[PDB]
Amino acid sequence: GPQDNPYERGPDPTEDSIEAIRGPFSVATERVSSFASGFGGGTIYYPRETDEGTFGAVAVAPGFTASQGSMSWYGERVASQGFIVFTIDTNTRLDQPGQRGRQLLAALDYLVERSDRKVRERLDPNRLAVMGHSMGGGGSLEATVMRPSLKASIPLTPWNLDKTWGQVQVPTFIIGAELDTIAPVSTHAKPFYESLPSSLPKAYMELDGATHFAPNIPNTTIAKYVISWLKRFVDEDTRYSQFLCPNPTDRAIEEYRSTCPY
Ligand SMILES: [Ca+2]
Ligand SMILES: [Zn+2]
Ligand SMILES: [Zn+2]
Ligand SMILES: [Zn+2]
Ligand SMILES: [Zn+2]
Ligand SMILES: [Zn+2]
Ligand SMILES: [Zn+2]
Ligand SMILES: [Zn+2]
Repeated sequence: GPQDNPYERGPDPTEDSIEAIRGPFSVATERVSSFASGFGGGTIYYPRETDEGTFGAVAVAPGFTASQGSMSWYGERVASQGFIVFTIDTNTRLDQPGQRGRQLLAALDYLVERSDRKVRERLDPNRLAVMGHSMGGGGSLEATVMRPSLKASIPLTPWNLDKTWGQVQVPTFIIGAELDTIAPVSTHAKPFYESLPSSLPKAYMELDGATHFAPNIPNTTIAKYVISWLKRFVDEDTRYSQFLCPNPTDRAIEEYRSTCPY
């Protein structure tokens, strides 16, 4: 409960509450121009209620050739659980993973320093996270090397030719798609997971039969554990450890790996 952690938001969770398409907070939006420095604009989703305190934030990058619309459903789904969610566009649709990581950080720096005051008054600027799809997921890994003070990283069906992530010390949850032919889990997602420190709080979830664009379509299996990961590590909320440890056994999951307990 709140006596043990000033960052806990929302009622005590259940499997139903993390599977729900909306959490307990209502959500408002705010668009950001592509002339924002260091990235290509995007959309900020944020909780409306301020009665429980300020919130952490996650920047969300799209993949190669893609734009923020490929990631829009995370906005209200995750922000309603008590997060500021920033779906961003890249400088160009052909930007590479390192560039996407710089742009995730530029977008977080926008929230902390330049965002509308309705957003800033609800933001804990010290509790920030990254998430992204395909090359944006490669950028998620990149961003945590660039900024080790981030609190969580969620690479979704990630793409990156750089396979070695032993320097990463931000808790990282990689989601792979079993049938991914664009970023095969055997050469992208799983080598990334295996190269993260064995001492790091980390997880890998492989979605049975799923393809590369599974993260661009509302997916309860993705959503429930993205929410649980962000709760546990951006809010330090150990009420969500119950869903992450022991490993999820959802029928939709082909394989799950972790450094549980955490
Ligand atoms: Ca710009
Ligand atoms: Zn508590
Ligand atoms: Zn309330
Ligand atoms: Zn909406
Ligand atoms: Zn790179
Ligand atoms: Zn590297
Ligand atoms: Zn597999
Ligand atoms: Zn399968």
